Amino acid sequence: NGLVFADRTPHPALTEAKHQQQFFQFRLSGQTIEVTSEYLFRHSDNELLHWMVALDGKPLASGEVPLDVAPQGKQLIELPELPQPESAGQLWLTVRVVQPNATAWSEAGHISAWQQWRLAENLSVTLPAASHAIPHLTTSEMDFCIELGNKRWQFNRQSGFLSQMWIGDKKQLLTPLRDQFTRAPLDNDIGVSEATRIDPNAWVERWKAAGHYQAEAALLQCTADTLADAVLITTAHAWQHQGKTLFISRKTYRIDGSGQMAITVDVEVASDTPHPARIGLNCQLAQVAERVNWLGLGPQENYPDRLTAACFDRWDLPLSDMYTPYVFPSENGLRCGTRELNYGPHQWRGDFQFNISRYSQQQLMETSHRHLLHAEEGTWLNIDGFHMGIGGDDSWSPSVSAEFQLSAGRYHYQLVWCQK
Amino acid sequence: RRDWENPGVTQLNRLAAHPPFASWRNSEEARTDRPSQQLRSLNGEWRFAWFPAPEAVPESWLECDLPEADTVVVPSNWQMHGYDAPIYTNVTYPITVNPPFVPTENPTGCYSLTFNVDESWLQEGQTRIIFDGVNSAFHLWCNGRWVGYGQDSRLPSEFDLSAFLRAGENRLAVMVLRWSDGSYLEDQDMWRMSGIFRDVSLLHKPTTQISDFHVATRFNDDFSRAVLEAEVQMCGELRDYLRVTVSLWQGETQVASGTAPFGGEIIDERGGYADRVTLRLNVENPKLWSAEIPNLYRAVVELHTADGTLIEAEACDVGFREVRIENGLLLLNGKPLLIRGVNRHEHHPLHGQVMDEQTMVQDILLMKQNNFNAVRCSHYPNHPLWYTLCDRYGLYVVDEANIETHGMVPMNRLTDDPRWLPAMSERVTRMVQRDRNHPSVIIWSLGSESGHGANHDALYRWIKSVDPSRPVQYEGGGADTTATDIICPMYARVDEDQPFPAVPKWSIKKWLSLPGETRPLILCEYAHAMGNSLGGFAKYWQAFRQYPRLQGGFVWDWVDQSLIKYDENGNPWSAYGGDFGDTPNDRQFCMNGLVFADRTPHPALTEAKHQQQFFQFRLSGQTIEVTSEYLFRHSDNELLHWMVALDGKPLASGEVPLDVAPQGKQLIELPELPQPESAGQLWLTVRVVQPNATAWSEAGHISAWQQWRLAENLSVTLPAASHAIPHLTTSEMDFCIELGNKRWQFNRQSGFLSQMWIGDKKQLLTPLRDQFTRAPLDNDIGVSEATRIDPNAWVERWKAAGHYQAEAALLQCTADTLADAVLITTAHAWQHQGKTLFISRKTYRIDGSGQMAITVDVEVASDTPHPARIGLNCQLAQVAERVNWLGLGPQENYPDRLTAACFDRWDLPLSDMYTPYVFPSENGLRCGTRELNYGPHQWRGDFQFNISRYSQQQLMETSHRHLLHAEEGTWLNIDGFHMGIGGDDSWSPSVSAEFQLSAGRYHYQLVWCQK
Ligand SMILES: [Mg+2]
Ligand SMILES: [Mg+2]
Ligand code: NA
Ligand code: NA
Ligand code: NA
Ligand code: NA
Repeated sequence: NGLVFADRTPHPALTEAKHQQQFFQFRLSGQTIEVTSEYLFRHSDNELLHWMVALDGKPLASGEVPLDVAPQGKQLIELPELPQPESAGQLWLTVRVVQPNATAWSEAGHISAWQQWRLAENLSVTLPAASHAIPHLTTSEMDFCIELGNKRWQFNRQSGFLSQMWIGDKKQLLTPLRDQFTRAPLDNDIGVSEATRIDPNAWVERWKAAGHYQAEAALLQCTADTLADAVLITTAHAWQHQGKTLFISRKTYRIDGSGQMAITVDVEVASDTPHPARIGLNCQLAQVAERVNWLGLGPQENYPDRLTAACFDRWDLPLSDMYTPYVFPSENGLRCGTRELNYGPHQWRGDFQFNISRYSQQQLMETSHRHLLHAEEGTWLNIDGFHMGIGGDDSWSPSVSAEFQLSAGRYHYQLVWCQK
Repeated sequence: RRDWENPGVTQLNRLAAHPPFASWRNSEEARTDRPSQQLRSLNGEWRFAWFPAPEAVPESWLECDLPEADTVVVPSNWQMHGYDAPIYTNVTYPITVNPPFVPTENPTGCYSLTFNVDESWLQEGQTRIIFDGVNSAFHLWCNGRWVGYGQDSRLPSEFDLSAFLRAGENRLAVMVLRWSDGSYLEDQDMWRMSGIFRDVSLLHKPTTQISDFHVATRFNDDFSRAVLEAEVQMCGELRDYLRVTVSLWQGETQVASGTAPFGGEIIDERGGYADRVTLRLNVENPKLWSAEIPNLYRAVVELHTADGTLIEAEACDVGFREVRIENGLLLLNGKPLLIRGVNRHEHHPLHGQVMDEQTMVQDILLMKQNNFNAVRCSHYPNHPLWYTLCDRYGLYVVDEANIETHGMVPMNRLTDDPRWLPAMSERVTRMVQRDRNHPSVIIWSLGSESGHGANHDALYRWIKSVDPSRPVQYEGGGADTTATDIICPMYARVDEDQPFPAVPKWSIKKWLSLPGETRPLILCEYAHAMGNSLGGFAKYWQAFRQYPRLQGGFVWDWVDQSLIKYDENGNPWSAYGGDFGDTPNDRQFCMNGLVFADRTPHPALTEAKHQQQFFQFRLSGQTIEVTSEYLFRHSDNELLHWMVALDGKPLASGEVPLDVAPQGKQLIELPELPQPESAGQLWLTVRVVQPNATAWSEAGHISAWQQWRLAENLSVTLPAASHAIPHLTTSEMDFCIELGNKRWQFNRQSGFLSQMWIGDKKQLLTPLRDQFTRAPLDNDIGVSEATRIDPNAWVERWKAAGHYQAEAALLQCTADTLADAVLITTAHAWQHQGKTLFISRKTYRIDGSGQMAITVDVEVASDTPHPARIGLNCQLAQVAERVNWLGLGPQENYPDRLTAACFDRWDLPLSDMYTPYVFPSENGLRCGTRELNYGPHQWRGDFQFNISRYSQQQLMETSHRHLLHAEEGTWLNIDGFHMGIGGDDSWSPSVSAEFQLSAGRYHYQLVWCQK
């Protein structure tokens, strides 16, 4: 039940705790920073404020201002004229309180508090770069096949999913890109439930009995259409359990002459089914890259109800840091609020949540101890437009709050898949 | 002598205050409340003359009627006869702030009446005159001789006229002043009027008389036994044969009666009150009074000779009820109250501030019909008949002193001055003296918006001395000062703190628990109902029900203070601040009601009714749990009516007898429902219907309701294969699709659907375009004006960023020919001065069955103030008579105000889709709509919509509702996403974050087809 593993290695949770327990709170108005000290006795005589402003990951201006705040007091730091760039993107302010001297309990340059605001945002008006190449559609009895240069996308007309991709004569997928509405149950998902004594109130059980896990995707529609400069694949599936329709995915795949596959997903969720753990897609890739590089909330693991700690910026990590070694294996390593994910040759754009690792949800849910986990061929990727909360208030009854349940009934997201 | 400019002089020759008298000479008439020959009305035709100042009134008017004088009805406000303007001003005094001085030009009403007095009235006894309310100060003359002077606009002033009258024809002259030193204490947020606006009457009492009486009822721990304690004062000659009998009547039965001579208990070294007597009556198992059950007895107070001769009889209605705070809670008869209340001014659109029985009853019946149990007399004692009606119909009343000094700087400048204690005391003490016997009155209030002065403490204590049986409340100076038994904030929010210096408005939840604090919290004013408002109301009531010491509040307010004016054609319209040439003024801030001035309900009243229900429902399986939020009554006049409907189509209905004890529960098992194979969404609706009529409701009155989604079956079945194929045509400046008689035109320059055809008949008058703005609600505007901008207000944040003059630049408009469809693809950007505000991306996919699927995806800049809406508008050519929709209804419903709304199939004339708010704005929106029908057109999806004969442009360009002219065809606003309306207050942004359009990226889809 700890914030650290038995060896004193921090759980991702310890950073959320640290961030909420900060002794400095901040307010932003215009370009003034209001710093309130929540100390009762000391002055801020070992504290400094580092500020930096970034445009979608690129630093524009940094600066460090000295902190002289009395206990319970306020300080007003007037920031200099920040540079407004022509360039399209989202400006972010990031401030940090940094302890410049060592203490009995901390190293010099220790970070004690941080906070982010969106500053200005400039929306991209300028058009996509010109393409005169045009993808060619092939229509066989049981396959839709798009082709552009060396790039080959293959949609199975029987199942309805993108079954295979080729860059040259290289297989990109080890399983087909399918929809996912389940997750490997967390400890807050299982509760006190056991295979010998069922607790029907626990999330995992609600999902189980509704057939969320054993759901068979039964295709409804799989057509293809050629446009002036693109191929439009249009699919529709229905995951059913014993006569009951639980989810309905309606997608549109738009490959154009620049090389990029635009995906548009629209999901209907039945009001009288337990809210789904996630609404996104999964695939087993073929590549095994070394570095994950993403633009979004990070760097550590973060979920919708646990993400105040995480900062938006450009994060580059080894693949293995994108997996969280919980002794009891579950869904993990998710990073929220992502606008770009880079893995080997692949790149996904848009606005989503993701986790990436060598471990299938199916394995993580079947494996009771983290040491029994075997690294699989390729890289499992989970991209969710939406992911349920993780809870935590307790662990013996459902603790996910209403605002972090996926109750809406209708969800939409859009993903750009390209190569670089 | 300028008594009107002297706060040390608030009356001359005025008789003591006292509870209502009639001086019955027959005890049986007293018991039954029948009219008394000793109580004459002087209401009727009087002579009136207006002057610019009291210096301008001629000496002869005292003895003789003025020839220029007109005949006018009394009671009346001389402004309603148009002698001068009524002034609507909120905080800022209508006069220069210079106490105790008023303008030298002080509009002056000269009322006079010639009336007849019977000889007998002069032979014996005392004949006094009663002015129930004169505004704001007057001198009285009778037959030329000066009688007296009076102030306090809202309490009665009585004068002994015995030595002045003669048998036959007598003449009253009343010189009424508009402004006086009393004005400084009468600064309520309302119309500023004047005259003899309440009832006038004559009262004959014998020389030996009842001068006062107090009724107190105290109880035992479980209310099985009560003691009624009647205290009686006499005036006149004290002799040993004098007695007082007080008798207590349950309808026609006399349950108890006591008889005693004068001479009270010993109270000090000097003896007792020789002229007083106290009677105790034991009452076993007394029928208890509440708003739920207004059980009333009658106390008859008989002054008589020991050997039986009646001198006089007075009487009142008695309601056995105990009010007390214990352990932080307001208890009525040992049970925790939950105040479903409202603030009610005394307003009539025609008669001004003159109240009448019919209006009063309409109001009460309407309040009870909409689940109100309580009323605050904002902000003055009311017409005496108001309290009688509340006693009988059952409402909890907060009786409030006529003191408001909002305009002062600082707000307590007068109330902290000991020189204004004499003036302020009169106003508190004379209220309590008059109204302390009314069971409906449960709480005394020291006034309104007057800061916190030491005069408030002094007066707080005085009440607690004179009347321990009621709590005292007062909001001034922070809602939790030492002059209040109740935390009574105005417009404190549920969750969001508002940390103003000196006087913060904490979140009500947080306010209860502040260090050392234990008082209950009942908001004196909340959910400001100005125009299209009451968003976030369910929030309050979720809190009231969850937190024991959060014991409800009083909505502001009941009825719009709008007045009727006429035009050149002689047609009526609703008027507000400035519409009488009155200036300075505060415009439409006088209209904050749940109902219009003619007592027609705003849509907001239905959200009040729903949240204030006395029945809660939970569902689990096919089992309904009903919980009663009543404290006293069983649900005797209650049955439950349940119906199941699949997308509007009923499939099973039925009713079950409700027998739920107060605060108890009942379980109701549904019959096994027939599960449909058909695809769609099942909906359960329950209603509490009152089969029997009551004093306040008709047969079959619905008092409570609630909806649940049941099982949902999703549509798997694909659309049928249409054999046809739409023909696409490409010219330089047009894309034209064609199928059958149906035809669409897309303009290549603008990027919008520019025109549509069924046959050779046009369908559109302006093109279908995006809309990210609305005609600003009162909440969006706040206190912002053309000459004094409030940059904080939602309208001003929008204006400044350039939302209303956003110019739509085209970035793409292309056409594509599918297998069985034509696909137009459009993209726009809306910009202001280099900055891109929004970006629109659309596909229109017209298939073989004439159906056009519009898909919209908007990007919104994160640093641009959030939008009011994200949707599409167009001007339809069709003017249809009916609107049919599967959605939330039947009434106007918004994102933060739609809990009362029910999902079903709705059908209404087009005029019902417009809400005639006096100050035009966005209105009529329906949310949760899956399907919309209007003539030939049909739209499907999941959207919000408003459909009217008025453009958002006109509604934003027009100040009054009567100046709105219908445009050609029907304007249609279909919204994928719409912002909250708010209304926690109307002077600061009140829309709660979760109802703001802050997602940055939005997606919705419509299908437009013909049926
Ligand atoms: Mg005076
Ligand atoms: Mg005021
Ligand atoms: Na420092
Ligand atoms: Na409560
Ligand atoms: Na007002
Ligand atoms: Na307007």
